Amino acid sequence: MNTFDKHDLSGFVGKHLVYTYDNGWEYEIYVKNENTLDYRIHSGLVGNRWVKDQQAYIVRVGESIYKISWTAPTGTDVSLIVNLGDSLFHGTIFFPRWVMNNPEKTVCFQNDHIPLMNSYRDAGPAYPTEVIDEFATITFVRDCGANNESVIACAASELPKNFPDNL
Amino acid sequence: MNTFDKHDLSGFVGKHLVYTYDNGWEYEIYVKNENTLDYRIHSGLVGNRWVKDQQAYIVRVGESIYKISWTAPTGTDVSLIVNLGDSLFHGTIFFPRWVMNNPEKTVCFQNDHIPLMNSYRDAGPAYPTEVIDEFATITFVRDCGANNESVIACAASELPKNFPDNL
Repeated sequence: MNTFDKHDLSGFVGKHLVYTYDNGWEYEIYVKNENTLDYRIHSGLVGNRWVKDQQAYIVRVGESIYKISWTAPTGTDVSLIVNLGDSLFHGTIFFPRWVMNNPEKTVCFQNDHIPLMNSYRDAGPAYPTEVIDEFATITFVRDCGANNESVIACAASELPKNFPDNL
Repeated sequence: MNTFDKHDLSGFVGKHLVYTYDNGWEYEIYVKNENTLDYRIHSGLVGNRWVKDQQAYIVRVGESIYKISWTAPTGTDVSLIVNLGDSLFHGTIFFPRWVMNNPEKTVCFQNDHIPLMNSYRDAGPAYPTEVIDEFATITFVRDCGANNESVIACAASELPKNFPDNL
């Protein structure tokens, strides 16, 4: 039994991780503050999609295990587990049916296209929802502090060939 | 490798828990097998709603911590963390707008009304999605074995007055 403050996120805010799911898709997150993340998708169903300033519900569920959940303007729901102590990652993504049908529709810098994402969402089909539930391998972790706009500032296609070895 | 097998669910399958979220809503789950749960809602937004044989995605994310996620015929998405080692529980529920507007429409034994739930889901409005994200206090835990159909078999309103002391 571990005693810890489950409302203290100081062990998680600032974390910058790159990870590959067991379905082969490579993702990247940056925990920007107590209720915000930036993220960047490198490959897979929606490779090259990226997002800044996503509002999220971030909590501590173990001594060194954190959870982060959000809803996207596309209608997608996401809930991730980052177990830093054991270097284990697990993600659940609830995709609307229209995303599964034509995932390229979501591939953009979302911040410049929120009305588009909302329009696609509202047109549907929303259902049936597709649940993607996968462990991932964490391949990179560092601390970039809070509210750092330099961490995720371009699409993955614009990053150096050796990313993140350059870091 | 991890100090535990993340694909081994033997420590979670069969568990029966009752818990109360920090907003006072009381819930109950029974992990029936590796991909199925029954659950029963006692109070809150959708008090007295209950469900059997919900297909779920169940994983181990720490030595004594498990995660269970699913999508409902109503359109709702759920992702729960059960930290047995530290006796910590955290839930995220993504409700469709129509459920927030008329939650009583979902209050039933869902298994008797799946087409109805689908019809409400498809009529919507699906959006905006409302997120309930709360820790809970675990008040009861026991082991009931797998595929035990006696664990959850009535609405909470029909339970004995001293539940779960009778168990």
